[PDB]
Amino acid sequence: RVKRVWPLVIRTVIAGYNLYRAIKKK
Repeated sequence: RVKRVWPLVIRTVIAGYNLYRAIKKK
């Protein structure tokens, strides 16, 4: 598998829909 593709791209989707939405959905 890949080790690092998008450094900032993902950080946006993750920091915008994976920082609270994802966490809370543990």
